[PDB]
Amino acid sequence: HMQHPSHELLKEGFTQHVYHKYRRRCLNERKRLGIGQSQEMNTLFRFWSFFLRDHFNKKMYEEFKQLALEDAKEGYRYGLECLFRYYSYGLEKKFRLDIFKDFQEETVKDYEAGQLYGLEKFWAFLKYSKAKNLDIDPKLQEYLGKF
Ligand SMILES: CN1CN([C@@H]2O[C@H](COP(=O)(O)OP(=O)(O)OP(=O)(O)O)[C@@H](O)[C@H]2O)c2nc(N)[nH]c(=O)c21
Repeated sequence: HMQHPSHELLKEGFTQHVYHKYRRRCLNERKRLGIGQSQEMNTLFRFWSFFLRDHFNKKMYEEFKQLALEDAKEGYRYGLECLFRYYSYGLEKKFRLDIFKDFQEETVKDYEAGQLYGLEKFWAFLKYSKAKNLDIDPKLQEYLGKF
C-alpha cells in the first residue's frame, strides 16, 4: 500500500497513467521549490536512471538529460550522477551508438569542469562492457590516460 510510484513503475509494472501523474508532481515541485530543492524530483532522476536501462525511450531520455544538465549547472549534481550511471550501466546492457556519443560528450564536459565522477563512470563502462571497436573521442582518450 505504501509503494512509492517509482518503485511500482520499476517492477517487471509501468503504466502511462501512473507515470504521467508522478512525473507531473515531480516537475511541479521542481518548479515551485526550485532546482535542487525537491526530493521528489530526485526520485524521478533515480527512476529514469534505472528505467531507461531496460525500457529506452528517446523523449524520456532527452528530458532526463536536459534536466540533469540544468541542475548540474546550478550546482546540484544528483541528476547528472544519475545520468552517468544510466550511461555506464545502460550502455553495457545494450550498446547504443547514438547514446554512446552523448556519453562521451558529457564525460568530456564533466572532466573539463574539474569533476571525475563522469570520467570514472566512462572508465567503468570500458572495463565492464564487451563492446569492441569503439570510436572514442581522441581528447577523451587523453583524459582517460591520466584518469
Ligand atoms: C558492478 N559494477 C561497478 N561499476 C562501476 O565500477 C566502478 C568501480 O566500482 P566496482 O567495480 O564495483 O569496484 P570493485 O573492485 O568491483 O569492488 P570491491 O573492490 O569491493 O570488490 C564504479 O564507478 C562503479 O560505478 C560498474 N560499471 C558498469 N558499467 N557495470 C557494472 O556492473 C559495474
